[PDB]
Amino acid sequence: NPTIIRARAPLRLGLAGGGTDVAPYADTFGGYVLNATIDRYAYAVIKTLTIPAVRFVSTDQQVEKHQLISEPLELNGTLNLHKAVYNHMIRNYNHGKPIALELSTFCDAPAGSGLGSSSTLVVVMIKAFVELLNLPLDDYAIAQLAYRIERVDCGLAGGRQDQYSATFGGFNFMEFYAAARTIVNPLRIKNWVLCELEASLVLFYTGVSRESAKIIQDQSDNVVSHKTAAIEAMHGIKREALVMKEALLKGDFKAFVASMRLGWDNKKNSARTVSNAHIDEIYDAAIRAGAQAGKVSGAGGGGFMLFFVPTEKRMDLIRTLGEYDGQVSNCHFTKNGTQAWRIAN
Amino acid sequence: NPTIIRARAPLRLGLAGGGTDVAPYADTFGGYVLNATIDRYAYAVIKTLTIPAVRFVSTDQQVEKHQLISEPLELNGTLNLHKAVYNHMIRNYNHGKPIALELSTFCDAPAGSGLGSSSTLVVVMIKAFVELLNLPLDDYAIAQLAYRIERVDCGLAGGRQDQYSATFGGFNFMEFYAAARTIVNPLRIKNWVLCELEASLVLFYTGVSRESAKIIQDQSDNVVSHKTAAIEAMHGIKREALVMKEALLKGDFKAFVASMRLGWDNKKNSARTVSNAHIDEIYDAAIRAGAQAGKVSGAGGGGFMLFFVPTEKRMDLIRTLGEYDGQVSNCHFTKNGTQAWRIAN
Ligand SMILES: [Cl-]
Ligand SMILES: [Cl-]
Ligand SMILES: [Cl-]
Ligand SMILES: [Cl-]
Ligand SMILES: [Cl-]
Ligand SMILES: [Cl-]
Ligand SMILES: [Cl-]
Ligand SMILES: [Cl-]
Ligand SMILES: [Cl-]
Ligand SMILES: [Cl-]
Repeated sequence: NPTIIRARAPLRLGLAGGGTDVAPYADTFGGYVLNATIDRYAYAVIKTLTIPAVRFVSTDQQVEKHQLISEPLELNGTLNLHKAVYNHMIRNYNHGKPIALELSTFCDAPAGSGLGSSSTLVVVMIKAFVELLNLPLDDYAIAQLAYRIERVDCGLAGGRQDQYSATFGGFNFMEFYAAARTIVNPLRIKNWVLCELEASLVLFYTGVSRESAKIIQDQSDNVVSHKTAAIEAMHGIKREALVMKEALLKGDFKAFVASMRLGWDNKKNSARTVSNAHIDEIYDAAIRAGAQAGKVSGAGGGGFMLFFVPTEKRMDLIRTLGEYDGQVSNCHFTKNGTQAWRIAN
Repeated sequence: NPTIIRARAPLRLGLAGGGTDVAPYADTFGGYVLNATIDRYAYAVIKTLTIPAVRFVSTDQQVEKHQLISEPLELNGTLNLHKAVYNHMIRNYNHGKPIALELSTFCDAPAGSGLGSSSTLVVVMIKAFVELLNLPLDDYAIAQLAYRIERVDCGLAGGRQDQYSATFGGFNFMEFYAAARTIVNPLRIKNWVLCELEASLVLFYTGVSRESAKIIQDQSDNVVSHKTAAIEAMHGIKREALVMKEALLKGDFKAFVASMRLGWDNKKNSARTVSNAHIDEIYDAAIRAGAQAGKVSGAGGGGFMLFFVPTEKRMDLIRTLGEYDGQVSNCHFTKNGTQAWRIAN
């Protein structure tokens, strides 16, 4: 009888520091990122098959089907991450002997939403295989493996923060250093601070961003080509991540919003397409309505925005965002990282 | 220096049984309701004032301001629930001596959303006063007090389930009997069942319902005027609440969806405006896309719908709902009931 396994991993809001985790900056100066997992998930499912075949199904419902062969699967550009995860697991834990299965993914947010879905989907595929094969991989190992698969095996350029949020869960302050060295600091935030933060945050989905790869490229170029003003903006991103971390540990909401404002200026000045006329218009309207600070969650150029608003202006801000193109939602944080369960066998 | 208190209480999805908690049915036959709190909240805030005044602010930003007087506040039709909570608390715990404060509310969903916000807002106002005055009210007492304030003091007709979800939190099966007797059964659902359910539910907000008071009136009339077929539909609502409860405890998803389907037919047959052409169109399209069952969350006539969809059809259902008028979201349950925190003093 077939085995059915599912895994999920929470998506994440980038609170501060994003951009300092791009390869040249982190390797040169050290990066800081403060992020927190929310109540939206990426999912993977493994179904063992009774036919000699392997099948891959994606979130946007692309589908590939291959015969069971004893060579690694080619990374031909269709579903490369699915195939690279499968390839690593067969080679390293099944002695190169293929397994007949279907590996499928789905997600509560599309790519370019700014919630780290791309890397979270790699994590959850890994977790589904950890459960299938009973592997002793710890959280650092899962996060590092996800990074290797996406950035090396599949050669996709990007950041370092999303693998860690997806694996560990909760509020984390991450330190990124040269030679793939990362330190995760789980933040033990007081219950009243978490409730006050949730009561003060409004999310707004502005549509899919098509700028992430560009922004990351520009930020990497700032360091390589010595663009002094742009590197200094990045230095500001880094400083304010620490300021925001300490404000949360101290329950200091005045310092939290001051740091988000400074951080948002810095982020916009680090790469040309982080914001635009359309985002700035939403941002200006939110401030007019009573929001104190805000930012694009991910790399920039669209996707989710978050706003900090005092509770007496919250409904006014919700009403105002109603006039603009996008979807309003509340913000609820999750403490758990990636997890798996079984349905058959 | 002023004291600032906030409280929140989670909103709820009606899974089964709704309608059997209307006064004539529950009092005559006994009602059953299965519900579960989600990641959306109603909030109340108390701010002590340094001027001799009392101020009330609502979710839709109505505002009333009164001089500090030693008579109960009149329930003139503007912000009656706010005033009735304040009145009860001053009379019963402050010896009839007024307190200078501002009592404000806000909510993650508007009235008529089908998530129990009206009664949840009464609960959260009560909780804010429990925290202000350090009252020893237990959960049964908070739920009963909320019911009395809304239904008796303020004479607003309605159900019995929302007070209990808002106060207790989590998944509960409630038994409603004559003489205001209610038994709350917290369901201790297995972790894999909760994850599988979340992975299988899609929410869809269709807009504000204006039918709730009408549906509840019609359901109450079915019993009083002996409308045999309509009472029998209500008997079916009740039966299937129990079937669904037991399916969750057993992790039996086949029985869960079969019961939701039967329950939805029953609910539509119990009152004429529970569904309509527009809801049926969304429902039919969801089924076409691969959903197995679904229902309006609250009394009916609009508000939130929920769909059960096998994971392999989830993205297809999300895409399809995209074609219709309303907002798609995931479903994440919360285990905690109402809670409070302090900001100043
Ligand atoms: Cl960031
Ligand atoms: Cl995918
Ligand atoms: Cl994303
Ligand atoms: Cl992202
Ligand atoms: Cl970010
Ligand atoms: Cl119901
Ligand atoms: Cl209100
Ligand atoms: Cl509601
Ligand atoms: Cl409701
Ligand atoms: Cl209901």
